[PDB]
Amino acid sequence: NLYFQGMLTEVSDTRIAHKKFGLFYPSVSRPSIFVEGEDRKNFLQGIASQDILKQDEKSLSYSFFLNPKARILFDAWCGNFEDKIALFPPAGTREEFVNHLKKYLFFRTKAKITDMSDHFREIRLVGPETISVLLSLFDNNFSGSSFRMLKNGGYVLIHPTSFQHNLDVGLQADLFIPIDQFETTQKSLEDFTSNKGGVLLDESSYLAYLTEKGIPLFPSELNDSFFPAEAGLDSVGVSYNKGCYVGQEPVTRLKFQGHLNRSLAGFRLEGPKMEFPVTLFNPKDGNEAGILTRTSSSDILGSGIGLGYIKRNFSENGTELLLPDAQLVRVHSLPFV
Ligand SMILES: [Cl-]
Ligand SMILES: [Cl-]
Ligand SMILES: [Cl-]
Ligand SMILES: [Cl-]
Repeated sequence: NLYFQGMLTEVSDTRIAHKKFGLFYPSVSRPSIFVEGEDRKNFLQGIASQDILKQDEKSLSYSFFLNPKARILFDAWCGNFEDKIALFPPAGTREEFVNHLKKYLFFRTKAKITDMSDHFREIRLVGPETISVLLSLFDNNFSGSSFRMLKNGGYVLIHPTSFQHNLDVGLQADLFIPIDQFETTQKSLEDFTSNKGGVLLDESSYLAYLTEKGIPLFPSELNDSFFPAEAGLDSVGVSYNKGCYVGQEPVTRLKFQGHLNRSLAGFRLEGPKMEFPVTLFNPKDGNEAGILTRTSSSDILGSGIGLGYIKRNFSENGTELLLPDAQLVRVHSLPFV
C-alpha cells in the first residue's frame, strides 16, 4: 500500500510543458564538434555505432560511441552540413569526446576535428507546440529527426519522436544560437512564452519532464557499465546492417545469440539524500534485482519516479523491489506521462 496520491508543487509546471511547450536554458550545453576532410565519413563510420553514410543531408541521427566490449562511452546527435559532420556529445565531455575521436584518427587519415562550442548558446524546447515556436522565430519548415543550419548562423536539432524502447517521447528541439544573437533570441522566446502560454523550466522541472517521458540520459543511465540494448536504445542508436565499427561484434552477438539480462525500467516511489546508482533488492530472498540510476518528483503521478535497470525475472509492471533502507519501489510502464 504505497502513497501515490501526493502533491509535488516544485515540478507542477511540467504539466504546461506536456500540454503546450517548455523552454530550458542549460547551464552547460552539449559541445559542438565538427569533422571535416575527405575521409571524414569512413573515419566516423568505423567508430560510431550508427550508420553515418546512409544518413541524408538535413537528417539527424542518434549514435553511441562504444568501447571494444560494446559498453557505452558517449552518445551523440549527428548531422551533416556542407562538407562537414556535426557531432553533439554529452554536456561536459568536449575534451574527453575529442580525445576519443583522436584516438582513432590514424596516420595520414584525411579528417580534421574542430571544437566550435564557444560559438553557440544552447536553448531547448520540449512539448507538442515546439514546431510552432520554431516557425515563429525562423523561416521555412521543420519535422522530427532533422538537422538544419539557421540563415543567421547556428543550428537546430529536432530529435526523432521515438526514443527508448521505440516509445514516442514527444517533440524535443535543441537550438544552438550564435553568441551575438543569444540575448535577442532569449527576448523573442520570453515574449512568445508569455503570449502563447508555454513555461520557462528550471533544471529540476526540465529533468522531471524528461523522467516523465522515460528518457535515459548520459551519465546516469548511459555510461560504460551498460550496453545500448540494455538501455533500450539500440533501435535508434545502432545499425545492425553497417560495416566494421568499434564494439560491433559484441553488440551483434548480444542481439542474435546472447540474452539480455537487464533492461531499462521505470520505477514509482513515495514522495537529494540517496547516492546513485542505488541497488534494488528482491523482497523474497534479498538478492540484487536491479539498480535505480536517477529519480525525480512527478506532480502528475503524485509521487517520486525514476529510471534504472531491472533483471529479467523482475521486469513485469507492478513488481515490488526494495531499496537498501527498505523503502519500496514499484516497476512502472514508460513513459509515465
Ligand atoms: Cl575505445
Ligand atoms: Cl584534428
Ligand atoms: Cl521523427
Ligand atoms: Cl543489475
